[PDB]
Amino acid sequence: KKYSIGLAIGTNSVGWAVITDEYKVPSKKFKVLGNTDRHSIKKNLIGALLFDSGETAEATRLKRTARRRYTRRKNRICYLQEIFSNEMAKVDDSFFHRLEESFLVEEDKKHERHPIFGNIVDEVAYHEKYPTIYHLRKKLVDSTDKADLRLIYLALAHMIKFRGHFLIEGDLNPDNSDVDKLFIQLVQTYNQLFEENPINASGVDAKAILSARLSKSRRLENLIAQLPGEKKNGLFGNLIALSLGLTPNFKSNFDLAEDAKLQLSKDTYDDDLDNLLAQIGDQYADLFLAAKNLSDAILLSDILRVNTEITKAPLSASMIKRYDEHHQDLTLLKALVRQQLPEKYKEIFFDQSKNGYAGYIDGGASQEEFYKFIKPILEKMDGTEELLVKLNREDLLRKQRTFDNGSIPHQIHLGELHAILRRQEDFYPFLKDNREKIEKILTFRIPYYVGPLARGNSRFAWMTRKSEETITPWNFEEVVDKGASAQSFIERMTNFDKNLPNEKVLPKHSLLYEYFTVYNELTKVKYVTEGMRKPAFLSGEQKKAIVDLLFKTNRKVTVKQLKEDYFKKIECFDSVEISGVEDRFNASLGTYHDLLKIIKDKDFLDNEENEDILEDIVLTLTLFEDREMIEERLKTYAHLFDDKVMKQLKRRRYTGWGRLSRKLINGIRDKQSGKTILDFLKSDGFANRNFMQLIHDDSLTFKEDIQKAQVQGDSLHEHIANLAGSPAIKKGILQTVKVVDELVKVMGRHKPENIVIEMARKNSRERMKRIEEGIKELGSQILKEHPVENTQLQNEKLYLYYLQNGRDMYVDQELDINRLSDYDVDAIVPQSFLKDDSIDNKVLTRSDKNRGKSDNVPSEEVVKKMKNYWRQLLNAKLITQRKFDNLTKAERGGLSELDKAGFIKRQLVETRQITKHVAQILDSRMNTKYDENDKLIREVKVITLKSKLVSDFRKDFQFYKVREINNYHHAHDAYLNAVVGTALIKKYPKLESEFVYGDKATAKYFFYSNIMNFFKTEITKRPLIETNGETGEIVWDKGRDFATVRKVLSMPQVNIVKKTEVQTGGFSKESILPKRNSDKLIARKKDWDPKKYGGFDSPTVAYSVLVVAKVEKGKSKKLKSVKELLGITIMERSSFEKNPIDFLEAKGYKEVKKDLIIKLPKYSLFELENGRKRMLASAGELQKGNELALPSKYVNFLYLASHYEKGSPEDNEQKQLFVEQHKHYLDEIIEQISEFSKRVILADANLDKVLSAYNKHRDKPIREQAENIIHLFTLTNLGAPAAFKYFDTTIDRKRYTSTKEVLDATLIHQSITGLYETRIDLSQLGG
RNA sequence: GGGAAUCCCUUCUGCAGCACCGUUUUAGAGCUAGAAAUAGCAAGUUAAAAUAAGGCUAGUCCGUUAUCAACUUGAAAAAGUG
DNA sequence: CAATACCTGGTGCTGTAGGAGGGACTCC
DNA sequence: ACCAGGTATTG
Ligand SMILES: [K+]
Ligand SMILES: [K+]
Ligand SMILES: [K+]
Ligand SMILES: [K+]
Ligand SMILES: [K+]
Ligand SMILES: [K+]
Ligand SMILES: [K+]
Ligand SMILES: [K+]
Ligand SMILES: [K+]
Ligand SMILES: [K+]
Ligand SMILES: [K+]
Ligand SMILES: [K+]
Ligand SMILES: [K+]
Ligand SMILES: [Mg+2]
Ligand SMILES: [Mg+2]
Repeated sequence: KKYSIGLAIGTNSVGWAVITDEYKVPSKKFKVLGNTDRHSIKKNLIGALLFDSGETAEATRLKRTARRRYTRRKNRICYLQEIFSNEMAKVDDSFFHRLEESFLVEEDKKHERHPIFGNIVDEVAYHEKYPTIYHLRKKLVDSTDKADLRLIYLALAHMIKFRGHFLIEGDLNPDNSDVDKLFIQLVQTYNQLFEENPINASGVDAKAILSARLSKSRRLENLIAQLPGEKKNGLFGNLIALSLGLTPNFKSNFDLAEDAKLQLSKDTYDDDLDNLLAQIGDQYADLFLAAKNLSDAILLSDILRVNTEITKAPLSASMIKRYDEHHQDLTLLKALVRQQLPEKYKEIFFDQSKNGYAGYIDGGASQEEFYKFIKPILEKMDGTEELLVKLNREDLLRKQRTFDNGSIPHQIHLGELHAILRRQEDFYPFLKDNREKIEKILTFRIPYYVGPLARGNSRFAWMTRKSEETITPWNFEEVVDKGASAQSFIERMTNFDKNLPNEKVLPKHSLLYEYFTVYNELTKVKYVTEGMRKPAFLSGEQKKAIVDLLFKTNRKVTVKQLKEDYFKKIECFDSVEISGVEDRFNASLGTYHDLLKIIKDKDFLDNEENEDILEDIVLTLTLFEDREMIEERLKTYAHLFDDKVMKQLKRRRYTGWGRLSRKLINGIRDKQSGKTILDFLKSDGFANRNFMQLIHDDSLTFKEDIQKAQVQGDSLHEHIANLAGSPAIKKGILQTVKVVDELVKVMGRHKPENIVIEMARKNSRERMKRIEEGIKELGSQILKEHPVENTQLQNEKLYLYYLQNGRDMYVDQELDINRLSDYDVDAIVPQSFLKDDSIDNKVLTRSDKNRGKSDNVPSEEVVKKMKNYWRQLLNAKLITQRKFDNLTKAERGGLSELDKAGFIKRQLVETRQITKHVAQILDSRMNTKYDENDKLIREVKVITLKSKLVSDFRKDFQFYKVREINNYHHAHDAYLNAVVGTALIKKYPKLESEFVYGDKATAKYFFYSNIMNFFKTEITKRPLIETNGETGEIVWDKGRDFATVRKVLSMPQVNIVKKTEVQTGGFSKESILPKRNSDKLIARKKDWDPKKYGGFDSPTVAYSVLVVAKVEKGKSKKLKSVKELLGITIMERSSFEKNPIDFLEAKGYKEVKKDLIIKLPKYSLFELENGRKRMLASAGELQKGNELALPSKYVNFLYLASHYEKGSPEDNEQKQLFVEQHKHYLDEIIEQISEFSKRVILADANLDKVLSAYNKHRDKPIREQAENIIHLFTLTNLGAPAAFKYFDTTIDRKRYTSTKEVLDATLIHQSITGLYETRIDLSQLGG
């Protein structure tokens, strides 16, 4: 018995089919287990497994790290209280106890209900004096009086609990605070550098202009408008824009060639400045430095909006300013509404449901919603002008704890904390002794390279300790081995050398590694001149001279430099032809030039004796990112360099690692030559072997040593998990393997001939970030003129409009937003060649005509017109490098014939790595024996197809698919994959190279474009029967095999199986609901009675459990027999599984039939009467469990009538005539749907509404009626009910809110294919 | 066909370290006329604590990913069954 | 019990290795 | 937004 397997691997489905020699699908009698009167069943060997999407680990990780941070914040507060313990016990022996129980109701409080002072008078007095904590913070910073220890604790604890971010290294307030002073010093530096062209900055209020609550460009324009002979794009204007955070281009200021685009926010600025300082000189370093200082001052003025000379707590002072202006404006606004619009005062200030002030303070109205609600009210009244100004500044009636407080750096809270400590250590000795301890509590962070401070019970931890003792913020440097931990952080993530698996890979920017790369590329260069008979390699001396003259004097070596600065200067060649390199060398000695600029000792870099040292330095610069640790490591070489050079070395850092180890590059030596790999790269006679040739040459010992150096096997699941790909497709892959195992077991452990596999093919925030970055880097204002919300960017044309800066991409013209529907979206490379519909291959233009010819890439004229605009869009990252290269390919010859042939080959031949991994897995599982030559015996051919093959097959032979009808199309795709792949390799066996796993352009283009014509009877004529040319074996009978495919697709019995899964994840909805009298509320803590404290509800059921027992009834507690479904929640699952009987008895059940406990996961299948099926959605809800096997004729009619996806106009007219001749299929389809719904769905109201809706639109165009009949199948689809629209009529979902019936129905346990069943009559349970 | 180093992009998987809000109960004396229901007015911006219940291994650790038909063994892991 | 209608934790930042899609270039 | 299961209100 010979057979093949077809597979369709998706993210939510694995379709499977078994075919025979004649492309038929077998059917078998399968034994049925259980307690029913059915002993066996007929099954077709075709089906599809369905499953919920596999989830990434991201949400779990975010929750885990948030858990850690909550624990550590609690620990900070605990450290502070431990410091305060004894003296607070002297002052108030229950203060911390009152703080701990602040959440409890007075009933459950063991102490007085007023936390700070324990009596109502003192508490009310405190609140009257300090309405916000920031009042107390400012007072404890400024005052000289001894203060109550409890208020000191409250201030310090508030600073420590909410300490602020750590984006800024070093200390703050370094006299970079005043904006006036830094603006004036910038003017000083500018006038020093440009004596002849000075700026009169007198009378310019730099403070108010630069610190204003406005956009960067607006403040730039404001400051420039106060400078007459100055424009915003001049040098001083560019410096001010740099200080404001924009992206100025200093090219035009200095008449440069290199585009000196500078942004202080980017990571490259430090080099971007230095690079710029190369051309203009070092005299301008002070200018850009003053600009950087001014930028710091403006950033601080964003947060501190108060004069810093009246208080040492400007942050708390700014919060108090918020409070005071809120109070004044609230009084004024209340008076306004009292006098003018009194009929609205109650709604504004009493209705929490409304987004007024009441809903803003007491309800759920945010600052934005409150502004939106009150802006028209302020506009409607008189005297609200300053209020509307404050509102449009987003600075009206502000709270202190707000979303934007994320700006506040931790150093400001630290300054306030340090000031309070300095004030109050004069009166409390323990504050003086523990000042730095508290400061350290605030400042200390666990470094990212250290990880969790575990002690052997964390699978995530890598930290190593110097000494075995409890880690605290104060003993961290002594207990934690930061060096070993930071090294393990990297070395656990980095690959070893694959050639030498025990050797660590070199740093990417290692000098030796770059030498290796440069020589490896330079060895394959060839050159010709006039007198030369044949192109020649570069000799060792030639390569060394090129390295010394060009690679060690320029960061990049171009081909022009090679021709002129070497072949002309040294070899005296006026003309030379170069091969092996184009435009410029890819490899370069970048680290060499970095270190040459830093240390300024070329002889030091060139001396081989220092090699090791330099390597180690680069290692330190690559392995570590903490500047203190880098300094500590470089300290061993302090004697070799000046302190200035040592500082500059500290600041330089590298990221990334190579692919080869030092021992491979320059360690192992060929036995006879005694030469390393790099030695051969530098000089190898006239053979000039590169790395690949060197390690594969049988006349050298490199290959032998590599084989010798090679060295536990993964499980199937482990191997699949370690694949690179989405976890969803990995779930699909493992399910595919299990399906194949079961199918082989079905066929009596006989392995198939072939296995044909095909693998299927927030974000608006990403788009808005893309466009913001591109426009601000571009310097455009299209966002000013056209505000847009991230959701709108999901329209393709508008997103393209913004990525193109509102311009045509083929014509140097502006485009109109309001006319986007009149424009075109065009593919850069035509979709007839590259089926690419991403934004990467798409372009918004006024007319696609202006592209040029439609058979190729945009013409040369358009490229010459628009290359500059495209390069600007590329530098703004609004288009990618690939998009730019495809747009500009016409200047490089456009599309060659080889390119089109390759595009069609790509359309047909699968090349994704993950599909190859699936093929390898199946192949290594199926083929395990070796022959006489010890070569693998490939009994099973693993073929991989792309979806376009079977899609075109369906569209060419009218085997159409409609995904909304049911789930049968996955199984049908698997069947068609099996058939098409088997026939394709039977017809052309040589194609086994391309399609089977294991080891002229016009001609190939023609061949691949017409590879599937042997199925056709006439082309653009061919025999009916199609055979193999050499074997003479028949591969396709066009008179009988298409009928076989049609009959297979018409079979109504298809094994659709929904994978039953225990639910995991969160216990319930995260919302912390207010108190409520309901047993649904769940306590957030053991003693927090939800009736008093609120809590959660809506828990997730891990799985239900069938319980057959007795429950007490009535006041008499009489035992009554019951059979019911109990949903074990995810939170209850461990307790239930530890002891099921005790768990159930705690719920109330008595005399539980232990052996009759059935574990029912989600989607458990039950059959009732008339084949009606239900799936377990929960313990108290059901899902639809049946498939609607709509006959093939109705499916094809619906495909054709709805214009689902053309062909010849004669064929189009024939299909149209078929539709119009079979219009009665509409009523027939509605009849099929109605019979199915009355038998199985059981939604009387929805079915009647649907019948009325269909009878209402019977005069509608056939296209529309068919398109909405497509929607109608949501009523009948398998799974959870959902709402659907028939035209404008909306049908809400009918839900099955009871599970009582399945307790007496037939439970069906299905194998992974559903061919093996166990049926349990549940009516025989309970009595 | 498969594979490797380098260059330019683009993207995704795993991990660690942090910040800001939100919510929840309590605290921040509401007043006056009424017996009351209620009416009129005042007021509001802040804090504490929790942020998966919790666990033992007690760490400044772990607690939401992956994996799961039934049945027979078997504590499990596992093998087997049509 | 049925029809119905609501509801559903969110944002921002730093560091890091690896695989893999597209295009070059040299090779096994 | 999604889905789609939990929940209270209504009857
Ligand atoms: K009490
Ligand atoms: K001006
Ligand atoms: K609010
Ligand atoms: K490693
Ligand atoms: K190049
Ligand atoms: K580094
Ligand atoms: K020195
Ligand atoms: K799971
Ligand atoms: K899930
Ligand atoms: K209150
Ligand atoms: K199953
Ligand atoms: K990442
Ligand atoms: K990457
Ligand atoms: Mg906790
Ligand atoms: Mg808060």
